[PDB]
Amino acid sequence: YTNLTQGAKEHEEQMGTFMGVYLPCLQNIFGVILFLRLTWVVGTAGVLQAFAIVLICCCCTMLTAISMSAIATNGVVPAGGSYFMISRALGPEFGGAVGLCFYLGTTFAAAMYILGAIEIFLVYIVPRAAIFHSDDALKESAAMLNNMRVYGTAFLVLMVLVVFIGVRYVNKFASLFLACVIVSILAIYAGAIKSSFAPPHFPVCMLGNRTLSSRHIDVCSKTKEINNMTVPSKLWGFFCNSSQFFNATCDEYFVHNNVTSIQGIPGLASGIITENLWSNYLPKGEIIEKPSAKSSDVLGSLNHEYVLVDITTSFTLLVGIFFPSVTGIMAGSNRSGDLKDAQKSIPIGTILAILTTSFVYLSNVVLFGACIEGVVLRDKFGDAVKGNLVVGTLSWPSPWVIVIGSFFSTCGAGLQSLTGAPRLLQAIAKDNIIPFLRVFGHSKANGEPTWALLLTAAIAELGILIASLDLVAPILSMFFLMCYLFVNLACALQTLLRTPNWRPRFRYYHWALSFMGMSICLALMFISSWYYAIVAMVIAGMIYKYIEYQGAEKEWGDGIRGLSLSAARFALLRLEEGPPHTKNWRPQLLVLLKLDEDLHVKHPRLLTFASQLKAGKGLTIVGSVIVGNFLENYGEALAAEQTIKHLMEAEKVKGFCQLVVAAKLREGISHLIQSCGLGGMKHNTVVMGWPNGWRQSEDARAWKTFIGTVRVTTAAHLALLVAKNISFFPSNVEQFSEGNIDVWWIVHDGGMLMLLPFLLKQHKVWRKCSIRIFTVAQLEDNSIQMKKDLATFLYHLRIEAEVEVVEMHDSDISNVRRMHTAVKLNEVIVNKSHEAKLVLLNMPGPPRNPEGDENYMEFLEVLTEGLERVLLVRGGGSEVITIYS
Amino acid sequence: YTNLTQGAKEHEEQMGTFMGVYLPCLQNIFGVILFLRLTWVVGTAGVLQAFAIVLICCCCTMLTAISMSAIATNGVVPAGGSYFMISRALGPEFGGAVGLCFYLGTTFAAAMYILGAIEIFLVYIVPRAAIFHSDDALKESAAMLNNMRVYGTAFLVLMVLVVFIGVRYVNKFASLFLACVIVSILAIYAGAIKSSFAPPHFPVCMLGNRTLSSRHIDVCSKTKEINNMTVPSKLWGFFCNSSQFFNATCDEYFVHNNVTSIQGIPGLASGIITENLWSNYLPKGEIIEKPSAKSSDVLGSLNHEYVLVDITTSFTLLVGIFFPSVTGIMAGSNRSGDLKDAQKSIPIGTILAILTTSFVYLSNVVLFGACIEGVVLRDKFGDAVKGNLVVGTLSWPSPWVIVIGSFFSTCGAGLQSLTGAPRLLQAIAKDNIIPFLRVFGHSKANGEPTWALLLTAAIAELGILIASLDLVAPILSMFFLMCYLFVNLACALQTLLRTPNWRPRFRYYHWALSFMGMSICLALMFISSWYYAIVAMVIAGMIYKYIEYQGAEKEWGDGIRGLSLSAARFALLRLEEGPPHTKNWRPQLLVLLKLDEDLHVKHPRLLTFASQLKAGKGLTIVGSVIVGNFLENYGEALAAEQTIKHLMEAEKVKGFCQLVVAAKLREGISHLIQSCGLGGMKHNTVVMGWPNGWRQSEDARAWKTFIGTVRVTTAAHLALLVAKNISFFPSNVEQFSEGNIDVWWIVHDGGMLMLLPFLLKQHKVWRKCSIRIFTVAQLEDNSIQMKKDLATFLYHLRIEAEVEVVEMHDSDISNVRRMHTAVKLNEVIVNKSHEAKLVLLNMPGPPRNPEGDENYMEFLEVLTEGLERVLLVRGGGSEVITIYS
Ligand SMILES: *[C@@H]1O[C@H](CO)[C@@H](O[C@@H]2O[C@H](CO)[C@@H](O)[C@H](O)[C@H]2NC(C)=O)[C@H](O)[C@H]1NC(C)=O
Ligand SMILES: *[C@@H]1O[C@H](CO)[C@@H](O[C@@H]2O[C@H](CO)[C@@H](O)[C@H](O)[C@H]2NC(C)=O)[C@H](O)[C@H]1NC(C)=O
Ligand SMILES: *[C@@H]1O[C@H](CO)[C@@H](O[C@@H]2O[C@H](CO)[C@@H](O)[C@H](O)[C@H]2NC(C)=O)[C@H](O)[C@H]1NC(C)=O
Ligand SMILES: *[C@@H]1O[C@H](CO)[C@@H](O[C@@H]2O[C@H](CO)[C@@H](O)[C@H](O)[C@H]2NC(C)=O)[C@H](O)[C@H]1NC(C)=O
Ligand SMILES: CCCC[C@]1(C2CCCC2)Cc2cc(OCC(=O)O)c(Cl)c(Cl)c2C1=O
Ligand SMILES: CCCC[C@]1(C2CCCC2)Cc2cc(OCC(=O)O)c(Cl)c(Cl)c2C1=O
Ligand SMILES: *[C@@H]1O[C@H](CO)[C@@H](O)[C@H](O)[C@H]1NC(C)=O
Ligand SMILES: *[C@@H]1O[C@H](CO)[C@@H](O)[C@H](O)[C@H]1NC(C)=O
Ligand SMILES: *[C@@H]1O[C@H](CO)[C@@H](O)[C@H](O)[C@H]1NC(C)=O
Ligand SMILES: *[C@@H]1O[C@H](CO)[C@@H](O)[C@H](O)[C@H]1NC(C)=O
Ligand SMILES: [Cl-]
Ligand SMILES: [Cl-]
Ligand SMILES: [Cl-]
Ligand SMILES: [Cl-]
Ligand SMILES: [K+]
Ligand SMILES: [K+]
Repeated sequence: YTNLTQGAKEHEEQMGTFMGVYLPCLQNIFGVILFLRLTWVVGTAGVLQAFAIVLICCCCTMLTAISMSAIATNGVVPAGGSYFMISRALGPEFGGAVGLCFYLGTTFAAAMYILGAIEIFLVYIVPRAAIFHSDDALKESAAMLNNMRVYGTAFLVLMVLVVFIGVRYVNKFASLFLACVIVSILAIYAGAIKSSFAPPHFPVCMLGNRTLSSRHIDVCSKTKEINNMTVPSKLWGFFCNSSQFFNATCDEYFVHNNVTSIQGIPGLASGIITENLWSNYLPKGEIIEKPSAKSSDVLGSLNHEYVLVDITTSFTLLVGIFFPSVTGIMAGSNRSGDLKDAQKSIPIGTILAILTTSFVYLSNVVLFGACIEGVVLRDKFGDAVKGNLVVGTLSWPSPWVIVIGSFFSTCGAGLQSLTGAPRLLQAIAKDNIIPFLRVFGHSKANGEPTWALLLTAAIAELGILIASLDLVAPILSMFFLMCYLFVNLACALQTLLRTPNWRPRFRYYHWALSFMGMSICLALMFISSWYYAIVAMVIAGMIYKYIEYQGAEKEWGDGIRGLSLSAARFALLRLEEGPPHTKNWRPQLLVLLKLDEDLHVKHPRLLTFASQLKAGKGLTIVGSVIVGNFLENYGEALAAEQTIKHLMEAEKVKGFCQLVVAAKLREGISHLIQSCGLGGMKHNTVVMGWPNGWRQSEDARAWKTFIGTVRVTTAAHLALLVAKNISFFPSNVEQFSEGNIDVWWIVHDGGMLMLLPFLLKQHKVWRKCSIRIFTVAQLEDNSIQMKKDLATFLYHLRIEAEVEVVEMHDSDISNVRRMHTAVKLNEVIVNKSHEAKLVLLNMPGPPRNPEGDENYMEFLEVLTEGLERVLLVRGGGSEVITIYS
Repeated sequence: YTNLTQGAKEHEEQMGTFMGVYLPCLQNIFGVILFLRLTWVVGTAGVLQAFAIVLICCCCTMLTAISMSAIATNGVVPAGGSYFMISRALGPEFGGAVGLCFYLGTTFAAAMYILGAIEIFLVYIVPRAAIFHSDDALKESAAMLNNMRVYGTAFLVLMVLVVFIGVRYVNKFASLFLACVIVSILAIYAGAIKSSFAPPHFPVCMLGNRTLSSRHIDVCSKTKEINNMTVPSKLWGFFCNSSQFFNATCDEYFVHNNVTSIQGIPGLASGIITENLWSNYLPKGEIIEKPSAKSSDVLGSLNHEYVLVDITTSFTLLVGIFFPSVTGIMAGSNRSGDLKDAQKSIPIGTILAILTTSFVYLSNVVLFGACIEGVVLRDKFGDAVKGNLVVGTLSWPSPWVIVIGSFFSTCGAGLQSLTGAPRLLQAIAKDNIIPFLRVFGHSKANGEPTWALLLTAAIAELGILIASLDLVAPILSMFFLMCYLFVNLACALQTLLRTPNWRPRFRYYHWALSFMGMSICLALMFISSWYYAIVAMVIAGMIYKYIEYQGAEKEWGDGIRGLSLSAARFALLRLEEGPPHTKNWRPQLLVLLKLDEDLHVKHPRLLTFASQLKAGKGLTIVGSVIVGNFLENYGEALAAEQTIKHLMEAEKVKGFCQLVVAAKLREGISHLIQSCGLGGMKHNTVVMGWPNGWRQSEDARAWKTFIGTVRVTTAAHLALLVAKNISFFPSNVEQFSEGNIDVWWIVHDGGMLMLLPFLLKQHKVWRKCSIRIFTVAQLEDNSIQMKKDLATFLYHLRIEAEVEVVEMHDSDISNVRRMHTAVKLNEVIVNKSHEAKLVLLNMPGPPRNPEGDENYMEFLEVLTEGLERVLLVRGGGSEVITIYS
């Protein structure tokens, strides 16, 4: 049946939902707190707050189980247990630091089960085998703690021995460890229902209003008839001198107040639940008393026969003591390779097991408060009911059914933790994620860890030397809550950031359920201590960074450099989806720099102007071509790249250089335009300079390369920016004191001609200029309506530019008519935009047949004649600008 | 002299270190806690713990000043105050959420200064102008708090009026606000030194061991001689009935215990400091008593004439009350545009001002405990010294010097906060980083915020309605500590991550000083409340994300997509430094895929084998060439990219596709080899397939393109991997059950031929194979020594491969001799490495002159004849492999 874990030895190498997931999860959730501490949790805090403590802890594990269901429906559910399932779904660095704190929680749970078994042994079975039976004095805790230290060490030593020499017999005894749990739960239900008509007889002796210990007491009368003569009782001797001394010198409060006997279990049909609703938080050392019991109001001495409060108690202390009961939800995955359909079995079996154990916990809170007297619930170790378990007194056939049933339930839960946690630590020693843990993978002939079992014994001996189960249980509650924190955090983080292999195929999963489970784990950690919560999450964060540094060191070769290569890769893969065209166009530049012979930059002011356009943000790529043969020019291309990078730092350009050696200049330019960047991170716009001296020099190749670049750019659906007289453009230390920036918008590309002066004006050079926008009007439309349609187009974006509509005349808006509509258009622009520091206007497209490339180059010379600084702007076709920054 | 801030109106538009930085910083650090609360902080906690409270708070601001010095030595120190200096050095998202919490700390400081002035008014000047002079009853705090609410509202309303109508007169009164501080400090020093030989006379009336209030008491005798007849005193009437009633019915403790009078200031030359060393933490309501004073031991009633403890006190409550005294260190930067050398003045003036104020605070802790009686220090409001300030009683000329001097010191500090914080909120309304704060930039004719001043009045009225200065002072201590947190955090984070424009030009700056200042700010926040510390750092974190989302929305066009483009840009710029060649070689692939006509992939098993080599990690780029003209083939290149991306997902390749249209196939291949990636994130290795059918088909272009790619690859200093018979390579669902991987290492590229089977073996397909390594031995060396030199070369890296040295014979290690040393070498390989599932061997280089390209292609055909799956490996020249993962 195998409620034990797999771990390694089966990751390198039949069951359904019920016997493969549901019953192994149920066995590991049920345990010692239900039988040894839960009546005391209803005794303190009342029924109403103990119902809230159980409900808060159960909602935390249920949300964590939904995140665990999303992990089991991601990949193919590997055959190694829960550690291999979490590590392959959340990657490394979340497999580690979940596996390490689940390991520490299992190692400290094994100490809590061994201490829980020594308590059922030393109380309730043989209160005679105590080594330190000390003097009858004020130290009743110092001799009890040294009794648990000696017996709990010897119990742990014999239990490491069973894990070593025979673990196959721990496997096949799983069916009777589960049967001891189930018949103990069914005995509590049977004996609570029977108390509606036949309650058991367990009397409690009360002296006035105070609860007396029922040990060392034969009769609760203080009178003690024997045979028609009244010798006073043994209870008389504890509050006076010797038992023949009816004469005098009695204790106060005792001379007053009569001695009565109440029922410890009134049953389900009485109204004792109305007395058990509210809380009884008391400091350590106060007498346990009950309301509706009569008491004078005197003040006597403090006897040794009273039942006192064990420790000081609060709401947050009771949360950390109940919480190890709801853990054990990773048990549904530790038989992963032996399931038929593990993708379907693990969510169904785990979630149903949470609903079963939470019903048993929530219905026991109501049944303890409705059947048991409150002064019996409010003392552990059962001094008021003469040394019985309080939950044992409620069960029908005998209290010995629960005492023997919970002794073997706790002996098997400790044996389960002491095989599981070495098998987990050995599986983290492999995958080589933490290299100094290498020695703890030292498997024997058939799995069987050797040095990992020795380390779990020494850490669990820390939690044996720390005795008192009420102190160990908050320590392992912190480790399990920190384990459930990182699972809930990593599940919601990978679906919000679209981690490449994360796609949970499980309905009723949402990221807001994992975030909600992450918030409850944090709240339960900080109400416990908060300064062990700050330290543990700092230590777990440095473990996250240590595994991430080691993973980057063997993925990229270097640790520190590999952390930037991994961050760049994840961000670039996130962009590879398919809506890349933002409805807010921003120019991402590809700057084309020509090189002359001796390999110097011809026009370095293109880099200055590109730095004023981007202002240190966005993407900028500088592209260049060396004409020649690459097999002979690789050393000349490496030194030419250091020249451009030295020049980019001088002109305050923060970007990338891409240089190529090509046999033709036109071929290397066209390949830079279509292949710069790495997918998503690519250019929007090509920037180049005007070919100055194209007409008068020589052979038609300098100005025909220019037309070929305009054609390649618009075929690629990219934007183009051509700067004319780039040697007259200002440097970075010039700063015009006044001036204009004139935009001549002509029926096309309006969104790009208005964004570009607004972007350029927030640089220091162009800061004090004013934007003027001009349109041309032809007779076959109205001029006034077109103006305020443009004023409203600017006023909602607070660009602050002034608008003029230029009324044109007999004109056209052949070839001699194109050189007549460019002469007329030039004299309108120069009449208004001479002395204007920058002019922006549309450039028209090249002709269809490359026959008219010299008529096109003469068109652009005549149109831009007489202007000092011109930027010709051409849109790519799809540039939607909605928000002007 | 101008101790006021600049803010905006001077960022869009003479002083040295002493008058420009040092004196404005000194004025804003000194204030109300020194004169109104510091004697009570030495009264409680003793001298020794109050010396530690002052030292802890002063070390926090000194480390923050060193981080502030690194900010002032980064850029050019802009002319707008401290907000513009922090925003340009730490970027946005740290300028905001520092400016917002510095704004809230200044707004709540203005309420603390107004409440501090009403206390010096209502006590100590006129205890007659109280509106709610209530009944002489148990409510002495409820009527005092409503007196501060009415006067503090009217004081705030008149003080917003002065900021509005005339602020130039607040500027020019700065020299006399500073003079009131300095002569009050010099009066405390003069009167403490004089008490060594001439102490002042301030008596304290004690009834036994208890401190009596000296108000309403004329004589401290209880006897009251007048003229030879003894009418009992007024002190007799407070502990009895009427003042003529020497008869009977006196109060207990009073009938006993005599009435004595002690000196409130014994002076510096006495030994009163030995009584003031230790702490006096008491709950609210207990009588202030002194040791070494005689008292019977009775138990009387609690009178109204005793001096009681004001509130319950602890160490952490006293840290939050002292801490607003050490703030004000941003004052040294608020005159940034008016300095000659602000880069040198701001570190020198700020750090020296911390040393001056911390000396005054640390030497006042010692002088208060050495000159003042402890029961006078332990009560605020001066009931034991008949209504004087306790620090006023120590000053020489009069107590009225400190009472008037600290009244104007606190009236000017409140006026300074109520002009500074509106000028800060108006400067955050500009830069447009938080768009819903747009209305608070509403400057008047000369700066002068209008709606920002109205918002500072309403938030400071929250801290007036919360009266009791001891409650407001922890609230603004949280905002200033959270301001100093993010400055210390952002300073250490940008120098550890190498933010592009962060280079602090200031010696005695280290990142570990900013991290140390970050740790002290966190500790002082969490010992205060911890649940207002968790909430405030969550709110400040969402403000960081809101500004980062808005900055990415206007830098890239889209908010969510722009966050990945910014993360990729910062990581890629971090790699652009200059040691790119890691001494641990890892293959980063550039996969060359040939396309046939109809634009299908010819050899799709290259993608399968590349996915088995990388196993989902690292960088992989798929490169391809369409032969043709790009102006007609841009639509055929867009559909061919969707075919390859659909195929990459089918073969489990996580990487990038780069496709280019070129006029020649050889030209587009050479440009893909030298220009794929974006700088740092680029390929190490070229992977291509063998040209199957090169001999028998047709014209020599299919196998001459292959030799040209081998030449371009080694000229680029890249590694090469050629796969032969790639159609016989296994798919991703094949998984060999047993087999070998044979490595034939021949005097070259040994580190690459041993890393590649080790990387391939951790994929599921090649998992169950065993690695065999073969070397060849020639006669002119020894064979046994070469074997264990190779065994040791593997055993330290636990590769687990077996080694054989193959003894060769008469051989060579022309052209007919190269085709004879390849026939002999082939028959050794096929004799051992047939039936071997993969063979790896070196390929030799192409010949110098492209004349022997067919002799080279025939050499590689003869050498690899008879083997099913071959990988030919050639190193680039610089591949150092030290750690084998
Ligand atoms: C308290 O009362 C008992 C009962 O009378 C006393 O016991 C008697 O003691 C006297 C002398 O000590 C004997 O002569 C009697 O025989 C005793 N009574 C019985 C019934 O045996 C006892 O001594 C008294 N104690 C005190 C301190 O007075
Ligand atoms: C319990 O103590 C009370 C007194 O403290 C005893 O009560 C008196 O008993 C008589 C008759 O039994 C009543 O009439 C009185 O009213 C009772 N007194 C009070 C104050 O109620 C009573 O005897 C003691 N109990 C026993 C069993 O003896
Ligand atoms: C307490 O003592 C004083 C002093 O003797 C009492 O005052 C006297 O009162 C009587 C009558 O009340 C007068 O005749 C005397 O003349 C008073 N003495 C003086 C000196 O005038 C006072 O009455 C006493 N009080 C009590 C309550 O006894
Ligand atoms: C203070 O109270 C004490 C007693 O509580 C008074 O002291 C007695 O005075 C005489 C002489 O003055 C001494 O011999 C005694 O030793 C004192 N008693 C004690 C207990 O010390 C004393 O008179 C009171 N003070 C004044 C000023 O009257
Ligand atoms: C604030 C982070 C402190 C820890 C640190 C590593 C992480 C493993 C041990 C220390 C330091 C560091 C340096 C980096 O690069 C610095 C450059 O470029 O020189 C990068 Cl990218 C990163 Cl993520 C990191 C880190 O997280
Ligand atoms: C863990 C909390 C995350 C909050 C979130 C923003 C932040 C303000 C609004 C939500 C969400 C988010 C989504 C991303 O991309 C997701 C894709 O690609 O679909 C990226 Cl890159 C980033 Cl940094 C982020 C964020 O920080
Ligand atoms: C008490 O003792 C016996 C009963 O065991 C009885 O015979 C005897 O008479 C009783 N004593 C008195 C005084 O009634
Ligand atoms: C009980 O009686 C004995 C008789 O010797 C006496 O010494 C003792 O003090 C008594 N007990 C009390 C508490 O007085
Ligand atoms: C007290 O009063 C005067 C002093 O003012 C003095 O003459 C008179 O004698 C004194 N009384 C006694 C009893 O000494
Ligand atoms: C004081 O004397 C008056 C005389 O009438 C008396 O009523 C009052 O109770 C006395 N004071 C005390 C506290 O007894
Ligand atoms: Cl349990
Ligand atoms: Cl668990
Ligand atoms: Cl101060
Ligand atoms: Cl400050
Ligand atoms: K459990
Ligand atoms: K201050």
